[PDB]
Amino acid sequence: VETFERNKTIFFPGDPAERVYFLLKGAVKLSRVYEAGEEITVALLRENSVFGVLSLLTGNKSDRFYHAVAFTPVELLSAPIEQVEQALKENPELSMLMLRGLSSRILQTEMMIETLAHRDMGSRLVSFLLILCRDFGVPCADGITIDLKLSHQAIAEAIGSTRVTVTRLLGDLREKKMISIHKKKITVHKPVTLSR
DNA sequence: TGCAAAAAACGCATATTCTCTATGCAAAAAACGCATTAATACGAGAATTTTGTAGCTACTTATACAAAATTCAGGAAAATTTTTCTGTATAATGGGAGCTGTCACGGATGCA
Repeated sequence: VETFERNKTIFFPGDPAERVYFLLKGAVKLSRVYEAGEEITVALLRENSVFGVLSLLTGNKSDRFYHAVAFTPVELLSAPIEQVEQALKENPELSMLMLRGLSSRILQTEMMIETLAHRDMGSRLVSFLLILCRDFGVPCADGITIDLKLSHQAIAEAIGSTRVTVTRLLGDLREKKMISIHKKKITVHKPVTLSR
């Protein structure tokens, strides 16, 4: 079942990602692209949604122009336009799910979309951490734990910080012990805290 | 089977007369004018007022030292398999396997 780790290349320029990526699990992201570039988690998929997104544009040869990779050993299918094909033509069985797919990944980002559009990025970080680091693990070191080990330059890549939102922002959070270098727990003791 | 010929029909004498072509009536449409009212637009007033421009200020980042806390490449033991070397003590005493049906040529020797 289609199952992808980090440090990869999943979409490309031009992809045929039509026949389903069919993402089932990750805790992770659609990096996108286009020309100016920014292959950013310009969407996401954790466990519980599914691709089939620009794969369902003009379809198997649209102008499919993204590129994504994980940090999770993503989980995602072993079939072609069949399980979807049911889902597409023969009914709304997983047709509503097809629509849901967009409303479960595009619209998922849509929320982060009206929120990533803020001045300081710390907000986007706190939001992101409010949903993920908190929930699907236990708020360990100093509170709503980073729910994994990543990097302090994570922000430096997530949003593309320039060794600036790093040590400075970290500094602030080091001052309010809402951080934990150890196993990258880095976090407020309480979810509401930085969520204000 | 030639007509001469008669009576009734079928053709030159008008009543009838009745579709017929022909003007004045009349009734209600219509449209034109008296026109009235109201509404569509001009005049003034000062009110909001957004945009356009300056300086201050907060965020954001350009950059210069380097061993962060972690990755990796050899170095040198084992660990087990495998490899090479050395050794095991009655008697044992000359080796099989086809060539024998090709025609013709060119030296090269042996053999009296």
